[PDB]
Amino acid sequence: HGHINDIVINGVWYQAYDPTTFPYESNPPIVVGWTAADLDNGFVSPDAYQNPDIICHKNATNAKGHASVKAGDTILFQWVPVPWPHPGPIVDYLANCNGDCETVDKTTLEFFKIDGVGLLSGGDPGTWASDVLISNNNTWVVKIPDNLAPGNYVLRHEIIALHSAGQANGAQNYPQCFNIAVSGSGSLQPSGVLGTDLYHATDPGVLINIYTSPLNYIIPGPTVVSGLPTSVAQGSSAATATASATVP
Ligand SMILES: *[C@@H]1O[C@H](CO)[C@@H](O)[C@H](O)[C@H]1NC(C)=O
Ligand SMILES: *[C@@H]1O[C@H](CO)[C@@H](O)[C@H](O)[C@H]1NC(C)=O
Ligand SMILES: *[C@H]1O[C@H](CO)[C@@H](O)[C@H](O)[C@@H]1O
Ligand SMILES: *[C@H]1O[C@H](CO)[C@@H](O)[C@H](O)[C@@H]1O
Ligand SMILES: *[C@H]1O[C@H](CO)[C@@H](O)[C@H](O)[C@@H]1O
Ligand SMILES: *[C@H]1O[C@H](CO)[C@@H](O)[C@H](O)[C@@H]1O
Ligand SMILES: *[C@H]1O[C@H](CO)[C@@H](O)[C@H](O)[C@@H]1O
Ligand SMILES: *[C@H]1O[C@H](CO)[C@@H](O)[C@H](O)[C@@H]1O
Ligand SMILES: *[C@H]1O[C@H](CO)[C@@H](O)[C@H](O)[C@@H]1O
Ligand SMILES: *[C@H]1O[C@H](CO)[C@@H](O)[C@H](O)[C@@H]1O
Ligand SMILES: *[C@H]1O[C@H](CO)[C@@H](O)[C@H](O)[C@@H]1O
Ligand SMILES: *[C@H]1O[C@H](CO)[C@@H](O)[C@H](O)[C@@H]1O
Ligand SMILES: *[C@H]1O[C@H](CO)[C@@H](O)[C@H](O)[C@@H]1O
Ligand SMILES: *[C@H]1O[C@H](CO)[C@@H](O)[C@H](O)[C@@H]1O
Ligand SMILES: *[C@H]1O[C@H](CO)[C@@H](O)[C@H](O)[C@@H]1O
Ligand SMILES: *[C@H]1O[C@H](CO)[C@@H](O)[C@H](O)[C@@H]1O
Ligand SMILES: *[C@H]1O[C@H](CO)[C@@H](O)[C@H](O)[C@@H]1O
Ligand SMILES: [Cu+2]
Repeated sequence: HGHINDIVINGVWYQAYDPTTFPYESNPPIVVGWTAADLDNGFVSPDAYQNPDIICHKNATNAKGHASVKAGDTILFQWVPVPWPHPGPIVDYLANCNGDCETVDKTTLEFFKIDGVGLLSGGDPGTWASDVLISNNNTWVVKIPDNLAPGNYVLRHEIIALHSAGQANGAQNYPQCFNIAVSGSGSLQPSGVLGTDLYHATDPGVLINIYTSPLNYIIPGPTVVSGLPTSVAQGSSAATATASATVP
């Protein structure tokens, strides 16, 4: 259980959507994170993998502004509370909004995977991407590909928790969506997968007992786009300035 508090893009801090705070406010701010109904810091289960909730979390509605970034920039995700409690993989996707992300229909977004880390070593439980996130003060770093075509994209970051995944419907997915506007020199525009086609309840990395050794792990979802590292070097860094979500 947790949620993202902020993202830091080359040192520039943005307030994320806070489902533990904003729903209680009269007039919550416009932010780069989508509005969602994870007030309990909870998850989407496999029985909702074919439901709109898996796209950007429960009942999600579009963030009403965006963060402008350059292709090649790195984005740090800050999860709270510290520490994240569960073992599992971490993945990141982009989907072109084909227009403003503030008004895109989320059910049309076709996600391509830009990073994904699973089981790093061992078993029962082993060391996972989540352990790296915990070590780095509850952060994960993704790089927007240097050659990504200019456009507006939803960035879908997700931790999957596997401590209860040995049973049907036991995996727990924690997607978090953000609006970005990307500038750059490249033309990369990878083939994506609809959110409700990403995962199935019987996938080998979804229905899995991690309390066994030796252990292997197939990260769910499509391949990381060719030519991208499956992760860039992890490590937390501080923000040096703050910005607000830019409205169209
Ligand atoms: C999501 O929306 C549905 C439809 O209105 C509602 O019944 C449900 O309570 C909402 N979920 C949460 C967690 O608020
Ligand atoms: C670790 O991250 C949490 C959540 O953002 C923050 O409250 C805390 O100050 C961070 N630790 C340091 C040393 O910055
Ligand atoms: C510090 O470094 C991290 C890792 O590159 C960035 O994500 C962050 O925005 C800041 O520049
Ligand atoms: C490009 O590749 C993706 C899978 O990675 C497909 O979902 C898409 O239809 C296209 O063939
Ligand atoms: C996944 O499921 C959704 C319905 O929840 C469809 O809109 C989508 O095309 C895909 O089949
Ligand atoms: C797990 O197995 C089911 C069939 O039992 C498939 O539909 C699913 O795509 C996954 O391969
Ligand atoms: C638990 O399951 C793993 C397979 O993931 C085996 O390698 C191990 O021997 C035990 O049966
Ligand atoms: C889990 O434990 C098994 C015991 O055989 C090891 O082989 C494996 O490398 C992992 O540590
Ligand atoms: C991941 O990589 C495979 C092979 O390059 C593609 O077919 C897929 O569409 C995704 O980019
Ligand atoms: C995947 O495909 C790309 C594009 O051809 C290569 O750059 C990469 O080395 C891998 O074969
Ligand atoms: C992403 O995945 C690849 C292939 O499993 C690793 O080699 C890389 O270090 C990262 O974990
Ligand atoms: C991306 O990050 C993962 C987790 O630290 C590493 O295992 C990988 O080699 C790459 O640096
Ligand atoms: C990651 O951790 C560092 C401290 O090591 C913080 O400065 C940063 O804000 C993030 O929480
Ligand atoms: C604060 O300073 C850092 C390091 O100079 C920058 O990365 C950031 O964009 C802001 O200017
Ligand atoms: C801008 O303000 C944010 C919070 O609004 C900080 O976290 C950041 O360090 C900078 O002072
Ligand atoms: C940019 O705009 C947002 C929304 O009004 C503020 O939360 C932020 O402090 C800055 O003024
Ligand atoms: C939204 O986009 C504007 C540029 O159009 C930036 O100035 C702002 O910091 C935010 O990223
Ligand atoms: Cu939890």
